[PDB]
This record gives sequence, structure tokens and C-alpha cells, in this order.
Amino acid sequence: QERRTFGSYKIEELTIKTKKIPLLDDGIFELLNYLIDGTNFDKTCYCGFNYSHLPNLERDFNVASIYVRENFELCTENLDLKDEKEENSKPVTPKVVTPKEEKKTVEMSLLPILNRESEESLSSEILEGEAAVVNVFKMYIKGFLMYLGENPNSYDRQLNIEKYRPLLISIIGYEHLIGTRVPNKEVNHIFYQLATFDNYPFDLLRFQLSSLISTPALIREKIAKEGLFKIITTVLFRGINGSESFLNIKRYRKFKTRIVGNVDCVIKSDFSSLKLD
Amino acid sequence: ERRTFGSYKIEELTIKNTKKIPLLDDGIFELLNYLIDGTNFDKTCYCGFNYSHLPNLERDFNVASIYVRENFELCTENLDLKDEKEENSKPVTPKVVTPKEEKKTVEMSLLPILNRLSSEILEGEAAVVNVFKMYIKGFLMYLGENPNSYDRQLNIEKYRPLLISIIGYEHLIGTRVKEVNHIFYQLATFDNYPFDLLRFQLSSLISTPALIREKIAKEGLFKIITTVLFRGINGSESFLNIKRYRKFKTRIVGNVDCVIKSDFSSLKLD
Amino acid sequence: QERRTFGSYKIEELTIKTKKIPLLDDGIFELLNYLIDGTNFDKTCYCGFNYSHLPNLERDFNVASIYVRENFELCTENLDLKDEKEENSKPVTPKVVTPKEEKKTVEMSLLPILNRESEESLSSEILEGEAAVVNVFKMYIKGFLMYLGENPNSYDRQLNIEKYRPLLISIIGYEHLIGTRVPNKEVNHIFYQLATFDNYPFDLLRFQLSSLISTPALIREKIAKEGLFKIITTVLFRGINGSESFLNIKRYRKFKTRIVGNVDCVIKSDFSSLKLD
Amino acid sequence: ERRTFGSYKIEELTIKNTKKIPLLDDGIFELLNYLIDGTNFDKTCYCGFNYSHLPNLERDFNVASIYVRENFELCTENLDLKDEKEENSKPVTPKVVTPKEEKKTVEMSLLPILNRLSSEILEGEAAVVNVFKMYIKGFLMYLGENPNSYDRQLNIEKYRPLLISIIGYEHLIGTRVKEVNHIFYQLATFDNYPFDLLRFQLSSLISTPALIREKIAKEGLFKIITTVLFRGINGSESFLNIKRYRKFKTRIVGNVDCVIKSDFSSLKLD
Amino acid sequence: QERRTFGSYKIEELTIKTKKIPLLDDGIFELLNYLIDGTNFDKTCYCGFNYSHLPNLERDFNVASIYVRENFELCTENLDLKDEKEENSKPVTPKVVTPKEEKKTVEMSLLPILNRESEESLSSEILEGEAAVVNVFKMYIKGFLMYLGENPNSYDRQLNIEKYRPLLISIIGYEHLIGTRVPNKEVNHIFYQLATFDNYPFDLLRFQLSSLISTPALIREKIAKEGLFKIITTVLFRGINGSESFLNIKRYRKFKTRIVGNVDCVIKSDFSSLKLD
Amino acid sequence: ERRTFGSYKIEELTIKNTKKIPLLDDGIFELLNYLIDGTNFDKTCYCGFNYSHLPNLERDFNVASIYVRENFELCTENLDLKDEKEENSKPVTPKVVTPKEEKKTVEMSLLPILNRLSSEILEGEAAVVNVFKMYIKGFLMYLGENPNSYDRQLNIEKYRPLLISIIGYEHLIGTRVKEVNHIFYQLATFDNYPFDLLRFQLSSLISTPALIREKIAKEGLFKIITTVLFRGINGSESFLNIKRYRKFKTRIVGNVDCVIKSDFSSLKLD
Amino acid sequence: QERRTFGSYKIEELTIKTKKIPLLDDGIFELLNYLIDGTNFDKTCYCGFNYSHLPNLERDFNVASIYVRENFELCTENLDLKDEKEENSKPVTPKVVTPKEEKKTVEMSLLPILNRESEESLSSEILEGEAAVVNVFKMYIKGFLMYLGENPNSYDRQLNIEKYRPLLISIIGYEHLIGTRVPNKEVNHIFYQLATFDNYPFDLLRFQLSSLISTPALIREKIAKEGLFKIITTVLFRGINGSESFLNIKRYRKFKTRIVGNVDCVIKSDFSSLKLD
Repeated sequence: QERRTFGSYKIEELTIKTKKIPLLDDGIFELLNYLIDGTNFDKTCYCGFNYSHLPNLERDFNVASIYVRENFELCTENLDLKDEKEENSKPVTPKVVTPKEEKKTVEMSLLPILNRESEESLSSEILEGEAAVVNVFKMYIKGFLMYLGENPNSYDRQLNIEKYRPLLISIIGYEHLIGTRVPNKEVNHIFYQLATFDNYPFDLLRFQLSSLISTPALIREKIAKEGLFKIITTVLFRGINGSESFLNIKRYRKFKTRIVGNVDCVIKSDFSSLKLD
Repeated sequence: ERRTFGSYKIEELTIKNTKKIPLLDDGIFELLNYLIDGTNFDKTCYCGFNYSHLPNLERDFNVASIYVRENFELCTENLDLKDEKEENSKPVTPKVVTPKEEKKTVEMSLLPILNRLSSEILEGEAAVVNVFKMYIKGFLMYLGENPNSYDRQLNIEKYRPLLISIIGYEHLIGTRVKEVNHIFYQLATFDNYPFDLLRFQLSSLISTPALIREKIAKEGLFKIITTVLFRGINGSESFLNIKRYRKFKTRIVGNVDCVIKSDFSSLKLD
Repeated sequence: QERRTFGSYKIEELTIKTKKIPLLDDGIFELLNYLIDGTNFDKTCYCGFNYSHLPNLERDFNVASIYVRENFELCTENLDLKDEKEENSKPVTPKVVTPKEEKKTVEMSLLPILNRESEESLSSEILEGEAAVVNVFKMYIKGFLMYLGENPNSYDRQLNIEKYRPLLISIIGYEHLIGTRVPNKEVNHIFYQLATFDNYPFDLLRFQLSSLISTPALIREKIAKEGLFKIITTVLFRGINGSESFLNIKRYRKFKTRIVGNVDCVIKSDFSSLKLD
Repeated sequence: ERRTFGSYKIEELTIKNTKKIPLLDDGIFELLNYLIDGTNFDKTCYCGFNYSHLPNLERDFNVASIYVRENFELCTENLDLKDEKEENSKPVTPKVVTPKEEKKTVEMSLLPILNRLSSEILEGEAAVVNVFKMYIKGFLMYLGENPNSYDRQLNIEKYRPLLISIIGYEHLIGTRVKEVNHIFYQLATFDNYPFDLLRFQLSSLISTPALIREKIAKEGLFKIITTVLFRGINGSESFLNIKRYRKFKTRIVGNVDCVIKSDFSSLKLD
Repeated sequence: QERRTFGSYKIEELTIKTKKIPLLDDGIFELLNYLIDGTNFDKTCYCGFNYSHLPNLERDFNVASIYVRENFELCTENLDLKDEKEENSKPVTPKVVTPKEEKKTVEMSLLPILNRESEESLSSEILEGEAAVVNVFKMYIKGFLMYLGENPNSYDRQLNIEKYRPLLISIIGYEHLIGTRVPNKEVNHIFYQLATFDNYPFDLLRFQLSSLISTPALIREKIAKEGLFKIITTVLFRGINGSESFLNIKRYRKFKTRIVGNVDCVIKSDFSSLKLD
Repeated sequence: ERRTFGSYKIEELTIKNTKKIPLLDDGIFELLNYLIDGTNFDKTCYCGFNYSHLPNLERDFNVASIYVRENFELCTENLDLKDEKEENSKPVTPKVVTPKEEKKTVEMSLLPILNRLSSEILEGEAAVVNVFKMYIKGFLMYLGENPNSYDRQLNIEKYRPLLISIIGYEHLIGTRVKEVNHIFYQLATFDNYPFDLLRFQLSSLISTPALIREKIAKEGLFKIITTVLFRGINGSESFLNIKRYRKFKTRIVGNVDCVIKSDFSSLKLD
Repeated sequence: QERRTFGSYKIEELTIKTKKIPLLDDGIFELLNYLIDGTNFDKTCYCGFNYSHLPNLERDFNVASIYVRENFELCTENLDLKDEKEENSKPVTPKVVTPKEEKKTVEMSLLPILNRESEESLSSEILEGEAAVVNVFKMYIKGFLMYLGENPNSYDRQLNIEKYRPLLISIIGYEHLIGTRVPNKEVNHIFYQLATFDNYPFDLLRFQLSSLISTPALIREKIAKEGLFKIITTVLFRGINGSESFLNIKRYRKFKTRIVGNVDCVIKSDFSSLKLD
């Protein structure tokens, strides 16, 4: 695999009886994987692009990376190593990832600050790592938006943002918290919209993005008087349209070369000179 | 859009996860279709390429095209008309094509001179024979220059009929008015030649065995039996299969080349 | 089962709605099995044929047999016996065979000299056993070639050499090694070709075999400046056409009589004499 | 190629791994076909074998063939022609064959003398009856000499109609102008006779029960009811099934008998 | 279940899209089951019929029953009880039955005297039990024959004796042994025939039974010079036609009432008197 | 063979191991068929039973039969003939039967007097109405006397049309020339009545609700809407289904009643 | 879930290619569940309706509830807790319920007094709990009857009482016992009928209920001279028509909201004012 700009997606043309199309990146699983691996930024595909209308992606990434990776180790300490299959899942809001390691299931929650039953943050190192991941989420979303807006593709009509929802959700949940209980801001209308309508198709998004409507007054009222989430027994998301949507668990896989052979060094022959009449 | 005469396109299919591979061109059905349509060369994809180590493809094509098309009309005259579903078949040797017209089956045989008297006809025939040789050579030249990971899984089976005609004709105009060409003869004999091995082994291959030339004179390239058998170049007698040519068009699509782009850096996400 | 000449194949006509055709020998699985069994040559089907344009098959076989069998024992010593289902597999190049014994998987690699991670040969007894198996491989290939060339069959058109690849691969890999680091020779063009094109159909092989083209100069250059194998993470094979092909794992089974009854001793009756009019 | 009159061929089928077994000849469909085709005996596979403990098979065959074929023509006269798909059926007793002509169904009954006046007709009938007896006897003689592991799974069911006709006829020309033959009668009664047990038990089997001969006179070999019932030899009344005869040709093949052989010892592999 | 005569079968009409037909008795499984259960004769369905052209069935049965049952106990002693699903199988010749008891497989061989690898009889009690079971086999066969001959059924044409083979086989195997090595007799042609042709259909059997052909001289020669069985690695049976047939393993099940309700006590009403016009 | 008018036969089907149960008679299709065939009563299975608490079934049947058959002929006159596949359907109320003739669909309506002028016609109609009442009563009487374990799974649904006609007619000849019969009315209203509960509850059931008689006068037994709706007896308005009647014959069989028996005690087995 | 009257059912319209219809309540599983949970009446949906032509439902329920729940605990004491999937079954007569708790099967029988092999009641507390559950059964049946009679539904024609059988069966079994061996009464004809014909469809029931026939004399005779149950090896039920019916095991499940989202707070917009022409 080679250079890719942070947030960018690749669309692959599939052919079956029709032409389907995997969105596979959605560079999302790759991203999480990097984070858990603790890998440094300059060790990732994202290395050395324009950068940026994304101020200091590298640092925030590196922080978020160390934090996430530490979290991993701290989850796996009390448990065996014995020397893992790659698919993730993200219950939300906490954005708890859920790997599985060739038998044993592992579960770790970044942004636990977005929990009720948990809270008890309380380390400032932790708080710093969390704000870093939230930051890199916003930069991912923005990578994707910027790249969409500049790279129309015939499949846009069949594609939506569903698989980005968790990041967005976290991004707004966090924005709410650090907003209610510290600097004043209201949650960001763009992320809020993309989070509310995850069915936004690519083309219509590119067209309608700029700008979209500001949060309805009534919805801000309901946002204060109650929360962005109704916790019920599973969690519900509110607005921006006043809808209450169950937050799905999303699963991230990826695949690769898988056995790929090489025809490019193969001697080429000139067939004209041969006289067949 | 533009395609060079004889060239093939390989399409990657995906089904489990496997990846199968249609050879669909094999630009063959397209070619026949053009011919029946009577279409002029400059009206075809093949228009305006290097051209050539293929001297005067355009003329011979145009001739062969008018000839074929005339044949069609002369087959359909005594019969009803239409305002037709596209698949062909080629019994061989005569290289009789067999379309079907949304009910009614039609059947017309180019190169009827081959087994089973106008000089205009002779001219059209020698033209189609020519364009066959040029198609084969297009394909050969393009293979030799365009290696593809799937070559290992691909063979020449679907080219057999043209090759067969090309040699059958060569034999006729040879016996009563040269020996048949060893390359075409080989590709005609071994239709299972896989692409890669072909590119590698093509140059050159062995000359026709003496014994096989003897048997080629003392008897023919074809044993007609009741269905037809082909002989050599290895001394094999192979039944000549009926081959079927279809094509499809991924449902006719749109272009995004013209869609408004937006600069998304400007807006405030933090 | 009865007499068969070394390298020879048998083709069986199958009937299903069409007539398919098993190549089942491919006497290959049988061969390996013999080798692991340590069986002596005069105890095998191959016993007592013309023999030969294959000088001293018997000795080299017997050596290769003792060597292989010893290898087996040495693999199974540190492990249980407790008193096996017959199918093999051959990752290559090392030509490591992989049996399974009614529960427990066993894995043993002849020609380990064809390994990087292994090397450390180092016994000359071993070296002798290895050169013996490589020898019997070349004699198997040649058995098959000679027998093909003399025994045309209507199915030749549908048959290829795919299942012989591993032996050939080993045969050339070895030829390379003992070539680079001892007597001068270049790897043998025939084996090299059959190894490169495993899709060679029987008929075209018989016809085209004699002779085929000598290794391209450029390919010999690339063969020195780099190797016959690109090791990547699985192994890639090079040329003779400049192709880089992934080496498949191949599986060898065989079946037999399975319940077969006997009609040949059954009393025969003469029905003409009876007068029915 | 060559086959002796009455002989069967057993083909080993493979499906799971099981091995099933088509009896396909049962050279019966082939036989009927010949007859309708009017083909002469020396033009058939049966040509030039030992022949015979079957005195003058050729003549009787040729007669029965001309007769049958004439019957066909006389059925198809009043009806349209063609330039036909091959499967037959035989309601019995009359042994009416039932072909189908690529649309139109045709139906013609040999041995119409059997239930449901030309002496030429009588002659043709007695000829087909004869060749039936010779077919059965071909089959019997060949079974008895050619044991096959599948005999245990095979029976005579598909021979029933000929046998039935053979006895029905025997009865007629017997009552009004001998008692019906116990062998044919037995094989006709028990169509489930497996090959092996048949070879073993054939010689001889029991003579018709007296009581059954009484019931055979006082009533007939057939109870016609509304479809027809057969009687004895055991006192059973069995509905006579319609039987269907098809055949196929493993797709017409090639020969390698003539392909150049190479001496491969010569070359250097080490 | 109620009264049934020893050897008798019942045919059941099945309906599916056609009418199939189970032969289910074949009272064979029931019989074995009785024997293993050790049940006394007067405790079985067979109790109190004409009896007989079968002299002293009751005693021989009772003996064979005690013997079989003892055998069972002696097989199960060294093993657990812990307090069984009903299906049997009969490898032959030994006529070893093979139950399974809700987990654990059990295997017991009556007529072990019909073994090579076993032999070592040697108790006369055993010999007595064995000759008893062989006797009751002959009486079963004869029950079935007699009952067939008197009870024609439209399905006879579709039915054969396949499922009786093992008893017959044992019956002749035994007859051979006690014949070669004690009183002179040749094996019984009827049992021998039914054993050779297990495909004998019911109707043709009834018709052809009386009598059938005597053993071919050549077959008696081959029967002395070699045996009724070729043991090969599974066993082969010989003649009476000179055929060598693999002896199949046969499986005996049965089913019953399974939930059956009762309409026969249900009050019946007279509907004419009611005036509907 | 012999069956009493109105009687049903239950057949045990076996599929998993379950045991399903065809009610196939429901001798209804058979009955209709007879009627169209015009067959005389003494030519039918129903011939020669106790008969009766059903006064003069034979006459009324014969009348209804001639009438129906005449109707058939009068429907088929203006149309082509044949030398027909057997399934019927009955839209209701008119009780129009709908056969199909191996291509051509035919449709004929007995009791046309019912919704949608010859006295011969009136007579035939009143005859079919009569035989319907006698069929229902046959079935009732036979149920009440013949309990079967499957009664619990069986209902009267397939009788509905006759019952419906029987009441519709009763209403007509009642309004313009008695109140409709409560039993038939009930069975017509609840077609889901299972056999067992029917036998138990039949005697007697409740008399028509007053309110329902009021609604029966002030409006009708049928709301015709665009398909027809039935009313009461419970105040339900039920769409009247089209019902389809088929029958099959386990492939026509043989008898063993006559097959020679052998005394097998005699022979020596030991 | 919200208010429901004791015994009432709800019918749900299903759509598949047709419209099927679940009877799911049948509030029966819910009821049992409550009882095992030991829940008090005022804590159940049934709370605060008309109540009643059902005198003192609340008390009898509460008693029956405590009794059942105690029974549960007493079944689970000798066994593990370790901290359950909701489906029940009811063999009858005893009306033994059969839960399963995420691995381990549990089985508890209310109305054990309706057993032979058990009997040995003998506590009067128990007797009191039992008569309470029997009472609440009769009140459930009557809830359902009353509610049916007043709430016609187009599906009535396709619905029967099959799933109520066990309660009814218990209700009559009990009535018999406490009848034979204490106050004189004959078993109640209505329950007896509904118990005998479980195929009674809803509509015909509503119509025919009032009244139905009194128990046939002959059936009362057979009811004394033998019992309501023939115990056979599974149990058979008798009459009221003289039928002997096997009593089925019945299984009670229920499902719910399962992920349900909320559109009702979602901002509504007025589209007329916008001028599109």
C-alpha cells in the first residue's frame, strides 16, 4: 500500500452480473488499526502531503496514538499475551473499539468521558489523549469532506456517510460535554447534520454542504432541557431534525493483495515481423 | 471507443471474495456484427490506428463488409422483414454464421467455397479470408506486447473458426492454383494454447511434419463424416465445435467529467 | 494394483452427464507415500521394467527412500505414536510434505537446503539423501515425458502438468543452488519451462517439447542479479518468461477398489439350445 | 460399431465418488428406429456376426422392416411432411409406437392384430413378431455368456413389451390355427427378473400351471378395463406400463490413433 | 403390538406423491431385540400359534435367548452401566450385532465360531447357544417362506430378501463348518440360493421356490478346494452361481405408535332425524 | 367402487417420518363431473345403498343431471368441439362451474336464478338445489356416524359453495313465494367448522338472531361490490372464495386376488 | 408496554407476501413470567381496570404469585445461581413449567397435586397456592372469553384456543380431584368443552358459547368408572365427546420493541408557502 491523504477514500469498481462498488476506504479501519498499533504518524500512509488546512495533524495524531496504544496495553496487562484477526466494531457513544485476538475477545473504550456509568476520568494525561483523538476525528471528517468536494465519482450517487457516523457522533458528544461544562460553544452544525443524517449520499453532500441550515432553536432548547442521548433499557441520538435514532454498532474490516502475482517483468515480443500472409 | 483491429480486452470479474476473467473481446462478435451490418471501416472502432504491418486493412475490410452484407440481404430477400437479438454461431468449415431475428432463425454461410461461382463472390470471400488473417495477426501482435496476469488462464479456443477457415481456404486456392501456413495451422490444431505460453513459444514454432503433409495430400484437411473432422498438425483428428458469440454493455452509463467541484478547506469544522 | 513404469500416468474415463477425466496418476502421491514408507524399490510397482534411459534409478531411489523415511522418524520421535489418512500437500520450494495422522498434523520438509530461514544443512548423509530425491524427481519427470511422448490419448487436449510443478520447482531450485555455489551449470531449460508454464497441455507438450527455446539472456541476467525466488510477506517464482508466479500448495490423494466384488468366476450358460421358437 | 442382435451394453456411471449403471442398450430404441427408417439389415450394426442359432434373421428382419416402414408412410401420408426428435413409447399389447416430429405427435401400431386384413400385413406382422423372438433370444444368449458385476442391479423390465406382444400373438394364431411359450410367458410375467438370477434360473423354469391354462382359455391373457391387464403366469393381473425408449451419443468424438509419436529418451534432463 | 407368527412379515402402505411400501417386518430387528433382552418365548408375540412344521421352536429359541443375553452381559460387565436407542447392525459372517447405548457403542458377536481370527470356541455351553441361534435363524427363514407362499400381496413385485441375507449367510456358513469337520452334509441349496441372490423379489420367489436347482458340481469343487469366504484386505461370499459378493453391513430399526390418540370411544350421533328440507 | 351419497373418504398421507391428511372426497368434484357428464344415477357409485332418510334422491339427481348436461351442451354448441383436463372451480353465488378443455376455457352457471325464465330450467335448478341439500345431509349423517382421528384437523370449507347456493335459493323462492334453514345457514357462515366439533355441536345449534333476520330483509344475504359478500348468521360479511375441485387416482392398479398360492411347509430346510 | 385487562389478547397484523396474524397475547407467557418473578399484582399491566365480574382477582393472584415464586426458589436453592432466556413450556396435566437459564435447564411443576407419581401434597400452604393458581387460571380464561365476546376482529375466523388448553386442562383436572374427594361438583362444562376442542375458532366460539351442551351422561359414567386421564407408556385426555387426545407440550415466547427509534419529536415543516408554480 502507498501514499494516501488523511481522510481520503478510495472507491473500487466491483463486477458481479452488474457493477457494485466497495467504499472500502473509508480509510477508517486502517486508521484505528494504526492507533492501536501506536504507530507514529511519519510511519503511516498519510505522511508528507500538502498539510494543511488541517493545522498540526501530525502532533495531535501522535498524541492520540500514544494515548490509544497505552489504553490497549492497559487493557491487555491483566490478561494473557501468548504472542490478531483484523476487524473492529464501535459501540457508541464512548467509541469503545472491540477487537478479537485469534480466540479471546478484547474491548477498549476511547472517549470514556462520554460515558455515564464510567465518568471518573480523571487523569489529565487521559483527558489530553481523548481531546487528541476527538481532534483527529474532526481532521478525518474534514479530510474526507475536502477530498469528496474535489473528487467527483460516478458512484457518488450510490454512496453515503453511514460508516463515518461513530466518529461524528463522538465528535459532537465530546463537543457537547466540554461545551456545557467549560467554554460556551454550541455543538458544530456540520458534524451535527452529518451525524443526524448518515444516509447523506456523496453527490448531494458535495452539492448541499455549503452551507446547510443552523440548528433549529427548538432543538437547542430540547438539547439543553435534556441531552443529546436518551439512555434506554442501548442509546438514542437526538436531532438535528428532532429524530431519535438508535446508534448502530459498526464493523470495520479491510482486505489486500492476497496471493498477488507479477506480470510486469515478463519479456515482451514483437509479432509483426513474422510472415503469415 | 477506439480499439485496434484484433485486440482483446480482459475484464476482471469478482464472484467469491474468486476473481474469474471474461475475455469478452475476443472482439470477434463485434467484428461479425459490423460485417453483417455492412458498416464501413471508418465507421468502426478500428478507425485510425498505426496501421500497419497490416497492409491495406481498410480496403479489404470494406470489400469483405459489402460482400457479407449483400449475402445477408440475398438471404433475407425471399423472406419477411422486421422494423435482432445479438448472438452468433459458426459451424465450420464454411463459416456459416447463424443469427436469430426475435422469432425467425436466419443462416448464412460466408466462405461457402469451403466444402459442402461468381468472381464478385470469389472477391468477397478472399476479402473475408484476408481480414481473418489480419484479425488473428492483430491479436497476436497485441498479445505479444500486452502481458496480463490472467494470460495463464486464457486460450485461443474462440479464435479457432477464423483460423480454420483461413487454413481451409489456403488449402483450396493452394491445391488448385503454397503449403498451408504453419502458424495458423498450429493455432488451429491446438486451440487450448494458453496466452502466456503462446507469447513465449510463438517464435518460431515447428514446420509441418513431412508425414503430415503426405497425409494432407493423399487425403484432406477434413474428414466429412455421418459433422466434420480436422487433421494435424500433430496427426490429431478433432471434431470442429460450433462456437457462440455474444457481447454485453455494462448498462449504458453517465459521465461525471462535468460536475461542479467545491473547495471544502474554507469552512469551519475546528 | 500392478506393474507401472516409473513416471507413467494413467487416465481414467469418468462419466457424469459428460465424460470428465481424472489424471489420478500423476503417480505422484503413490511415490511420496512409498518414500515416507521407506519401502525398497523392488517392493514397488516400478519394479522390473526396461530401465533404462534412466541410469541407476533403483539405487538413487533406495537412498532417497531411506533418507526420506529417516526424516519421517526424526520428525515423529519427539512426538506420540499411539499406533494414517492418506493425502499430502507440498508447500514449495522446500518441498515440505504435510501428512495428517487421524488427529495430529505432521509436517516434514525434504530438500530443506532450499530454505533461507533454515539452511544449516549440514550433514553429508543429509546432502546425499537430498541429491537422491532431486535425482528421482528428474527421473520421474523424465518417466512421464517419455511415456507421454509415446502414448497419445484423446484427453491429452484437456490435461496439463500443473500437479508436477513442485517436483520441477525443486529440481530447478536445487540445480540453481549446487550451480551457483559449485559446478558451473545453468538451470535446465526443459525443467525450467515446464516449471514456468504449468498449464502446458499434454498434446501441445508432446508436440512442442523438442526442442523448446533456451533461457532468454535478459532472464539469466535477472537470475543472477536476483534469485529464482522473491520471498515476500509466501514465495514467488521467476521466468523463464519473466513472469513472477506465486507457488501454490498442491494436494495429493488417491483412491482404490473400495468394496469391489468378483463376477469372473461365475458359471456361464449356453442359451441357444433352448427352444423358444 | 458392430453389435450382435439382441445384445446389451452396460455403462458405468459415476455420481457420488456412487457408481450407477445405465443399461442403455437395451438395443431396443435403436432397433425400432431402424425399423421405422426402413433400413436394410446389412445397413445395420447387427451385420455379419456368427448367425446363427437364429435361422434367417436377415430375411425376417428385412420383411418386418419394409412392413413397419410402409406402415409409417401410410400414417404420414394424409398428414404434412418435414425436411424428428428421438424417443419412442409403446402402449401394449398392440405395440403401438408413438414418435413426435419436432411439433406434431405421430402414432402407429405394429401388431394391430392384437386386441383393439391384408395378407401382406399379416406377413409383416408375423415378421416383427419373429424378430422380437430373435431379439429376446439374442439378449438371453448374450447374457448367459457375459456376466457383469452389475447383473445383480439389472432387470428385464424394458423388454416386457416385445415379450408381451410375442405371447399375445402366440395366443391368437394359437387359438384360431400350440400353447404360449413358457419362457417368454415367464419373462413377460416377471419383468423384475434381475440379470444374474435369470442366467442362473433360466434353465429350465417351470411349465405353465394347469389351473392357469384353464383360466387362459375360459378367459383371456388380457382383461380390457375402463387400460389393459396381463394375466399369469402366476395368476397375477398386472397393468401393462407405457415404456419410453431414448438413446444418446457421447458427444461425437475424435480419434488419436493417427497422432505423431515422439521418442523422448533422447533428450538431456540429466 | 399383538400376535405375529414366527418369521412373518407385515407390509405397510406408504403414501407420498406415489405409494411406496415399507417391509418394516422383516420382524428381524424385533427378533434380535428379544434375544438380547433375554426375553422368554412365551413373553413374545410369537406365542401360541399353530406350531408347527417347525419342531420345538420354543425350546431352541429359549436356549438361543439365554445364550445371546449372557453374551450381552459378558460384553457389558467390564464396562459401565450408568443405567438404549434401538437400531442394530450385522457385520457378517460372525453375525456380530452392534448396538449403541445413548453414548457408548457396544459390539457383540453371536456365532463367533464363524471367525478365523477368533476361533478358540471353546465352551460346549457356547456351542449349544450358537447351534440354537443358527436353528432359530433357519426357523425364521422358514417362517417367512411359509408365510410368503400363503400370503400374496400386490407389492411382492417390488420386494426382495436383501435384509434376510445375514441370517442366511450365517445359516450356511455354520452348515459348512459343522459339515466339513463333523456330519457329512453339503450346505442347503435353498438357503444357499437365497443367500447368493438377495435381490430375489417376493413374487418370483413364491413362484420359483419349488424347487430350485441343486448346487453346480463345479461350485462344490471350488467350495472344497477353497472356502465359502475369501477374507481380503472385508469378506467375500461365493457361489452358488460362482459370484463373489462383498457382504454388506445391514441396519435394523423399527418404529411405533409415537403419540397415537384414540377416536374409538367417541360418542356417535344420528343425523337423519334433523329436518333441513 | 360403491360410495354413499355425501360420504367422504380420508386418506392418510405420510411426509415427515409427519402424517398429513387429504380429505379428497369431498366427493364433490366427482359429483359435479357426473352431473356435467349427464350420467344416470344408477350409473354412479352412489347406486344401491340404504336410501333413505333422503326421499327420492335418484329422481331429483337424474333431473338435475339432465339439466346440468343440457346446460353444458348449450354452452358448447356455438363453439368448437373435441374428440378434458379435470379440475373445476365455483364462483358463487350462481354456482358457475369453470372447466378447461385442453386449451379452451369453458364457463357455465347452474343456479343462474341467483343474482347476476323457462320452467324446464326452473325445474332443473330446483333439482340441483335439492341434490345439494341431499349431499350436505349425506355428509352430515356419515360424519355423525364415522369418527376419525383426523376430524380435529378437518373443516367444511370446501362445502361452502353448495351450502351458499342452498341458502341463496332458499331465500329467493322464500321472499317471492319460509325463513332460510338455520343449519345450512350456520355451516355456510362458519366454513371453518372442524369435523369433530361439528358432530358434537350440530344438535342443535342456535336459531337465527332476530336482529340478523331484520338485516336479512331490510338488505340481502349478499352485498354485491366493485365480487360478492355473504352476511350473518353472526353478522359477519365474508367475501365468497372461488373454490377448486380436483381428484386423482392412485395409478390404476392390479389385483393379486387370483395368484397361485404354494404350501411351503413341505420342503426340507432342517 | 402498557395497560391490559386480565385475560385479554392482542392480535397483530403481519404482512409477508399475504397477511398472516400472530395471536401473540395470548397474554399467557407474560402471565407465567409474572408469576415466577413473584411480581405483585399492582406491579403488572392488569392493574386498575373495571374489575370485576372477577371477584377478588388481586388477592388470589398475589397468593398464586407468592406460591409460584417460592416454588421457583425452592427449585433453584440446591442449584447454582451464578447470577434468563425467555420461553416456557407446559407439559400437562401437572402444568410443570420448563425454563432454561442461559445454559442450565430448570423445571418446576405448579399443581403437582395433579400428579400420580408425586402426590404427597402435603402442606396446606401449598394447597392454598395451588388453589390460587387454579383460580387465576379460571379468571384468565374468563378474561379472554369476556373480551372475545366484546371484541370481534376480522381474523377471528383464523384463530383458535389451542394455546389455552393447558390452563383449561389444569382447571378441569383440579376440579375433578377436589370434586371426587371433597365438595360434590361435576367438572365445569364450559372449561371441559374448551379443553376437549382446542381447535375452536374465535368467531364460532363467540357465537356458539352460550350456552353449549351439558356433559353426556355416558361420558360422566366413563368419567367415574375411569379417569379424565389415561396414563400410558405420556398422558391422554378424555371426552367431552369421548375422544382420547394426547396432551401436547406447549411453548410460550414473546417479543418486543427490539431497537425501536423515535420519529415523534421530529420538527414538522409547511410546504405550501414555497412557490414552485
